[PDB]
Amino acid sequence: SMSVKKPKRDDSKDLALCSMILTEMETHEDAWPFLLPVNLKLVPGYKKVIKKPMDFSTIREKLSSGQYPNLETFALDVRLVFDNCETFNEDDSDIGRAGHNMRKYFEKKWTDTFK
Repeated sequence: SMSVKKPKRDDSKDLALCSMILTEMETHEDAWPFLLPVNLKLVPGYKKVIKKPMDFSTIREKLSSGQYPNLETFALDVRLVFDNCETFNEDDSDIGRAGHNMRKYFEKKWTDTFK
Protein backbone atom coordinates (compact mmCIF):
# COMPACT_ATOMS: atom_id res chain seq x y z
CA SER A 1 0.00 0.00 0.00
CA MET A 2 1.21 3.66 0.30
CA SER A 3 4.87 3.74 1.45
CA VAL A 4 4.72 -0.14 1.97
CA LYS A 5 6.45 -2.20 -0.68
CA LYS A 6 7.50 -5.83 -1.19
CA PRO A 7 11.24 -6.17 -1.94
CA LYS A 8 12.23 -5.11 -5.57
CA ARG A 9 12.51 -8.23 -7.93
CA ASP A 10 15.27 -7.50 -10.50
CA ASP A 11 13.48 -7.11 -13.88
CA SER A 12 16.47 -5.41 -15.68
CA LYS A 13 17.23 -8.56 -17.74
CA ASP A 14 13.61 -9.43 -18.62
CA LEU A 15 13.78 -7.80 -22.13
CA ALA A 16 16.90 -9.73 -23.07
CA LEU A 17 15.65 -12.95 -21.68
CA CYS A 18 12.16 -12.69 -23.43
CA SER A 19 14.14 -12.01 -26.70
CA MET A 20 16.15 -15.20 -26.20
CA ILE A 21 13.08 -17.28 -25.55
CA LEU A 22 11.37 -15.81 -28.64
CA THR A 23 14.55 -16.64 -30.71
CA GLU A 24 14.33 -20.26 -29.56
CA MET A 25 10.60 -20.38 -30.48
CA GLU A 26 11.40 -18.78 -33.92
CA THR A 27 14.01 -21.47 -34.71
CA HIS A 28 11.99 -24.53 -33.56
CA GLU A 29 11.18 -26.81 -36.47
CA ASP A 30 7.44 -26.72 -35.65
CA ALA A 31 7.29 -22.89 -35.60
CA TRP A 32 6.26 -22.67 -39.34
CA PRO A 33 2.47 -22.13 -38.72
CA PHE A 34 3.27 -19.23 -36.33
CA LEU A 35 6.09 -17.25 -37.98
CA LEU A 36 3.85 -14.79 -39.89
CA PRO A 37 0.36 -13.45 -39.51
CA VAL A 38 -2.43 -15.69 -40.92
CA ASN A 39 -3.47 -14.22 -44.34
CA LEU A 40 -7.00 -12.95 -43.60
CA LYS A 41 -7.82 -12.60 -47.34
CA LEU A 42 -6.88 -16.21 -48.11
CA VAL A 43 -8.09 -18.16 -45.04
CA PRO A 44 -11.86 -18.34 -44.92
CA GLY A 45 -13.32 -17.92 -41.47
CA TYR A 46 -10.16 -16.62 -39.72
CA LYS A 47 -11.07 -12.96 -39.64
CA LYS A 48 -14.48 -13.49 -38.08
CA VAL A 49 -13.66 -16.25 -35.71
CA ILE A 50 -10.24 -15.17 -34.30
CA LYS A 51 -10.83 -11.90 -32.63
CA LYS A 52 -7.19 -11.17 -31.74
CA PRO A 53 -4.72 -12.67 -34.30
CA MET A 54 -1.13 -13.04 -33.02
CA ASP A 55 2.06 -14.53 -34.47
CA PHE A 56 5.82 -14.62 -33.69
CA SER A 57 6.73 -11.82 -36.11
CA THR A 58 4.17 -9.46 -34.53
CA ILE A 59 5.46 -10.35 -31.05
CA ARG A 60 9.02 -9.71 -32.23
CA GLU A 61 8.07 -6.25 -33.54
CA LYS A 62 6.14 -5.40 -30.32
CA LEU A 63 9.16 -6.58 -28.22
CA SER A 64 11.70 -4.59 -30.26
CA SER A 65 9.65 -1.34 -30.05
CA GLY A 66 8.80 -1.26 -26.30
CA GLN A 67 5.20 -2.28 -26.61
CA TYR A 68 5.37 -4.84 -23.75
CA PRO A 69 5.14 -3.08 -20.39
CA ASN A 70 6.28 -6.15 -18.50
CA LEU A 71 7.20 -9.87 -18.98
CA GLU A 72 3.57 -11.01 -18.25
CA THR A 73 2.09 -9.05 -21.18
CA PHE A 74 4.75 -10.80 -23.35
CA ALA A 75 3.66 -14.30 -22.08
CA LEU A 76 -0.02 -13.38 -22.76
CA ASP A 77 0.72 -12.75 -26.47
CA VAL A 78 2.76 -15.97 -26.81
CA ARG A 79 -0.12 -17.95 -25.22
CA LEU A 80 -2.60 -16.14 -27.50
CA VAL A 81 -0.76 -17.60 -30.49
CA PHE A 82 -1.45 -21.13 -29.16
CA ASP A 83 -5.00 -20.43 -27.99
CA ASN A 84 -5.86 -19.12 -31.43
CA CYS A 85 -4.30 -22.20 -33.01
CA GLU A 86 -6.42 -24.55 -30.81
CA THR A 87 -9.56 -22.51 -31.62
CA PHE A 88 -9.09 -22.97 -35.42
CA ASN A 89 -7.26 -26.29 -35.94
CA GLU A 90 -8.19 -29.84 -35.08
CA ASP A 91 -5.88 -31.48 -32.44
CA ASP A 92 -5.19 -34.27 -35.02
CA SER A 93 -3.71 -32.01 -37.77
CA ASP A 94 -0.13 -31.03 -38.45
CA ILE A 95 -0.85 -27.44 -37.34
CA GLY A 96 -2.88 -28.56 -34.28
CA ARG A 97 -0.01 -30.80 -33.12
CA ALA A 98 2.55 -28.06 -33.88
CA GLY A 99 0.63 -25.72 -31.54
CA HIS A 100 0.58 -28.16 -28.67
CA ASN A 101 4.31 -28.93 -29.08
CA MET A 102 5.21 -25.22 -29.14
CA ARG A 103 3.12 -24.36 -26.12
CA LYS A 104 4.90 -27.12 -24.15
CA TYR A 105 8.27 -25.88 -25.34
CA PHE A 106 7.43 -22.29 -24.37
CA GLU A 107 6.03 -23.09 -20.91
CA LYS A 108 9.18 -25.03 -19.93
CA LYS A 109 11.47 -22.22 -21.06
CA TRP A 110 9.27 -19.75 -19.21
CA THR A 111 9.34 -21.70 -15.88
CA ASP A 112 13.08 -22.41 -16.12
CA THR A 113 13.97 -18.82 -16.90
CA PHE A 114 11.63 -16.95 -14.49
CA LYS A 115 10.11 -19.31 -11.75
